[PDB]
Amino acid sequence: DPVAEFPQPPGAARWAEVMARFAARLGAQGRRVVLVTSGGTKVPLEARPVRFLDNFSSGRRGATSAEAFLAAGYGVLFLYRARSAFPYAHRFPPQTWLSALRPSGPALSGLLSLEAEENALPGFAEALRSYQEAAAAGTFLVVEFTTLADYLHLLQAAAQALNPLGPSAMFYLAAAVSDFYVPVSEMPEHKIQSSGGPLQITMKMVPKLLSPLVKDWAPKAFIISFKLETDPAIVINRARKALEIYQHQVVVANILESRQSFVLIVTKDSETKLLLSEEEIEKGVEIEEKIVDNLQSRHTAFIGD
Amino acid sequence: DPVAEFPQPPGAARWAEVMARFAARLGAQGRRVVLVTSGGTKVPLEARPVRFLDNFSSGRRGATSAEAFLAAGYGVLFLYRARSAFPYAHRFPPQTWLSALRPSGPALSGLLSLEAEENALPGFAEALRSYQEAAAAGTFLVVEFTTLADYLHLLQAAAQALNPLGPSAMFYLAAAVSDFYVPVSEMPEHKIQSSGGPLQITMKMVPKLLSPLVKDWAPKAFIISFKLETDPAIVINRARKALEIYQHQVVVANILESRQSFVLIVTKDSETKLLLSEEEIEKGVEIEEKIVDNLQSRHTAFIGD
Ligand SMILES: Nc1ncnc2c1ncn2[C@@H]1O[C@H](COP(=O)(O)OP(=O)(O)NP(=O)(O)O)[C@@H](O)[C@H]1O
Ligand SMILES: Nc1ncnc2c1ncn2[C@@H]1O[C@H](COP(=O)(O)OP(=O)(O)NP(=O)(O)O)[C@@H](O)[C@H]1O
Ligand SMILES: CC(C)(COP(=O)(O)O)[C@@H](O)C(=O)NCCCC(=O)O
Ligand SMILES: CC(C)(COP(=O)(O)O)[C@@H](O)C(=O)NCCCC(=O)O
Ligand SMILES: [Mg+2]
Ligand SMILES: [Mg+2]
Repeated sequence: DPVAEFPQPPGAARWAEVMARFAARLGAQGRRVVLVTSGGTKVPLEARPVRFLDNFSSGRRGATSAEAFLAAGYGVLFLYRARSAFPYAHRFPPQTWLSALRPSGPALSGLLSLEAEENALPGFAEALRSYQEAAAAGTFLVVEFTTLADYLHLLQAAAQALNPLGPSAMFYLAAAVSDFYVPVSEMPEHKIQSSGGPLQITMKMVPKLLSPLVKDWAPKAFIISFKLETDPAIVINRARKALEIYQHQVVVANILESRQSFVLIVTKDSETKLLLSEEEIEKGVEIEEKIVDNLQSRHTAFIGD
Repeated sequence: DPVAEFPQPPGAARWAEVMARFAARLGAQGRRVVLVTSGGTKVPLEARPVRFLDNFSSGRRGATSAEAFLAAGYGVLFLYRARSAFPYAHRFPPQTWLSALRPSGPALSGLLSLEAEENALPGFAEALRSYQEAAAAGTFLVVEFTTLADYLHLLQAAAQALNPLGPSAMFYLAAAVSDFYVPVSEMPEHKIQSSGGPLQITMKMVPKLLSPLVKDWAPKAFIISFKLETDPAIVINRARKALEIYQHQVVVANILESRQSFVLIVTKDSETKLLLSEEEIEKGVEIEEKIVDNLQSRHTAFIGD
């Protein structure tokens, strides 16, 4: 009903079924399942679009969280912005592997052999192994989106898939979702002309689907949202107001500039600081391992009670 | 002067020098040099930005053109949107190589060995080889941008670097450049609130720097622009008007929906259709090889006359 005015992504019915099969198989083994949403959505201004209003998100938080959930034993349904950061691969950009990998001869017997200095691709072998172990166990399903429209439909299909697991399902909503849009009927047909003067656009508020998600689509699930602010004077109050309005369990609050090194875990009655050490930034650890460790422990208590 | 109101990207002075050294070394060997710009720019709406107005461009046209220019003997200065399509690598996304590559043992003597089914990564060895040959010859310099501000400053620094080569330099301007912006003084300081009603924004026209580029920064260079339209009734007229206004040599015209299979090469007095065959889409060829073949031949005639 609120999602009906947005066009469906290609293959939406096929995706919904694939997601339903994934979750039902993992629930049958007794495993917990998390929907990790990651990256930003965009919205068009024209019917044949050449420009988009895009919410900022590299996808690092989501990708790194998916890795940490996989290592903790969860099944992961990874709903992500196409081309944003991908689990295990995101530490090895194109120029790194293009210059490090070298063929060790021509391909013989249908097999290509490659070599690299280990110190040029640190952790590369462990990345390939982790990804391949998850694919083989069937614990990692990837679903791409691009537009706000694609995201809203796929999020509704994922919630339908996870609703049968009751409290064993977790939603980890890290995606940066467009707050404004132009409805299909008010868009010009063709490219906007820059010689036609300043661009004056009014964009309507996107309906906040966290209400129906929590109340109707997945009412028994353990639901975690993120709250992004730029102003440190107001972030706590804004995170608490989110819980009051939407009635879900936890908010992970963060400030744009410090987001890689600090989050605040906010509930209705408490706040917990998670700050990365001097002795932890050296020994390799990422903030997402500490988030996931706090959340899995909370999820255990939620399932048991 | 028109670029002064935009902030400089980090290391702008270091980049300008690196670019100047690249071009001077290639000109000393007698080689032609092309600036390929690729990907889209974005502009912020807030001083601490969480959202951006982004012009659409995958970077495929630019990446594929850089490959074809390298194979034709040019030196290539590749000014590109960070994370958009990268030469040689763009045919092998993360999930393709994550599942295909496997370690053949632990790393011994500091060397990591890997293998893959050749049919899972077709062309992979030839990609590594081409990239490594260009790095070794010093014919390929990569320069990243993200914002409109970063792009405008780096484009001016590249033009300064290529100006000493006179007619042996080519500009191939495929980047999708923001047409509107919000000046530093009219931006709100903090994240815009979605509960505050519809978003109403007026954005000023970005000044068209193709005029000073052609008239002042690189007046002897062979300059090729792109013209993107969505409406096939008007594209030819718009491409001709661009040449009349900016006074450069060639426009590569294209329609959004058919851009992978068709361009029109437009000059002041002629148009040339470049359409990819049935017998060419099978035998592998891309439209950018046919573009580059038409352009290099034109560049020869421009240098000689
Ligand atoms: N502000 C700018 N400075 C430098 N180059 C630009 C700028 N804007 C566009 N370009 C380049 O100019 C060429 C034309 O882009 P295009 O968007 O088709 O036309 P336009 O001149 O921007 N007018 P419009 O159709 O209103 O967008 C392309 O090669 C772009 O890379
Ligand atoms: N329209 C939506 N539908 C579903 N989830 C959303 C939507 N908008 C935001 N979210 C999620 O809601 C949480 C809050 O996002 P955030 O941008 O901090 O607050 P907001 O509710 O959008 N209000 P504001 O601060 O004005 O943007 C995040 O987990 C987002 O993924
Ligand atoms: C800041 C963000 C996007 C993580 O950043 P990144 O994807 O790791 O660059 C994250 O932690 C978060 O706060 N997500 C909710 C964003 C809210 C919105 O604008 O919809
Ligand atoms: C359409 C485009 C961006 C190539 O697309 P893609 O980067 O290959 O997805 C190209 O051929 C082109 O026409 N570039 C000029 C775009 C003009 C603008 O919006 O600034
Ligand atoms: Mg928001
Ligand atoms: Mg334009």
